[PDB]
Amino acid sequence: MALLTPDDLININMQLQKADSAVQEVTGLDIKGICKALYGTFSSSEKVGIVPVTSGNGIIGNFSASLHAITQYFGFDSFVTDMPDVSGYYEAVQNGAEIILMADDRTFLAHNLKNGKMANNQPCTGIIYAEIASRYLKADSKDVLVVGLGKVGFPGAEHLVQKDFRVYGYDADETLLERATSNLGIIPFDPANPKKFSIIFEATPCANTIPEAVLSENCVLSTPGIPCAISEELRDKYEVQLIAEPLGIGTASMLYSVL
Ligand SMILES: NC(=O)c1ccc[n+]([C@@H]2O[C@H](COP(=O)([O-])OP(=O)(O)OC[C@H]3O[C@@H](n4cnc5c(N)ncnc54)[C@H](O)[C@@H]3O)[C@@H](O)[C@H]2O)c1
Ligand SMILES: NCCCC[C@H](N)C(=O)NCCCC[C@H](N)C(=O)O
Ligand SMILES: [Mg+2]
Ligand code: NA
Repeated sequence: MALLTPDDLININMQLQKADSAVQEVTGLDIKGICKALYGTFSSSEKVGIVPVTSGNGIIGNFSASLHAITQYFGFDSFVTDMPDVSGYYEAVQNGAEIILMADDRTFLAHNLKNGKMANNQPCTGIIYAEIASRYLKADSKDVLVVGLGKVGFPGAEHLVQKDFRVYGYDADETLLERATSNLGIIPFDPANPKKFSIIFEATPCANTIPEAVLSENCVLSTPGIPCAISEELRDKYEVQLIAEPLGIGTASMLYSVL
């Protein structure tokens, strides 16, 4: 239901440069490094076919151009097919793609035809954004607050629990908070009894989901969420270190995961 617009993807190369610097500042690693920690993998110029898809709301302005940019940035031999849909898929396989990258309104996937691995953008994004959050060099705690427990949030929290962090979760939807607590063992967080975190992961499609009362100074807020989870004011007031970028960090996570 929450979908990228062309405006979100303006100057994707700067957005990506900027997010990569923030990731380096927070964790000591660039995005490649994070991906190598998660998956053990690295790029070797694998050939990536990017197929536009016209189903649902259709082709999104700047979407495949941005994927072309992203993939090039990380050292893949990528290209965008002239035809969309099934015809484009055929064009890609025939033009030697080893990994297919394509999306409809519900699923963005990467499929590596050589080894059979396939990634879904939603867990891949939650996993990398959570990993990045957790690796905050100067956090001084293994307490992590996770706001948003849907298709992106839940796998991030799960990753974090598997990584032996002490995870506190909140979702405005009590059903999703309940499922996360009874399937993962996270501690349910209460906005009425807040404590401060130096590590925060947000995966929501809503503004101002991070209360002032949970922010410590210099804390990290890692969020795939659109629009921004915290106001500029609160972000300046606590010099929060923001990692937020619309497509490329999740895309890298999908790609490095199928290698
Ligand atoms: N930057 C990227 O690369 C990237 C990749 C994937 C998704 N996204 C974005 O991530 C966001 C989340 O995606 P999703 O698929 O998990 O959505 P989802 O609907 O599956 O989950 C969103 C969750 O946030 C909860 N929520 C809404 N307002 C809240 C509030 N104030 N407090 C706590 N919880 C609240 C909802 O109850 C819901 O459970 C969307 O904005 C989507 O566009 C970004
Ligand atoms: N950046 C958020 C995560 C990636 C998926 C994103 N939610 C999204 O907008 N998905 C829809 C993508 C549709 C792509 C369209 N069929 C196209 O090929 O241009
Ligand atoms: Mg991203
Ligand atoms: Na948000």
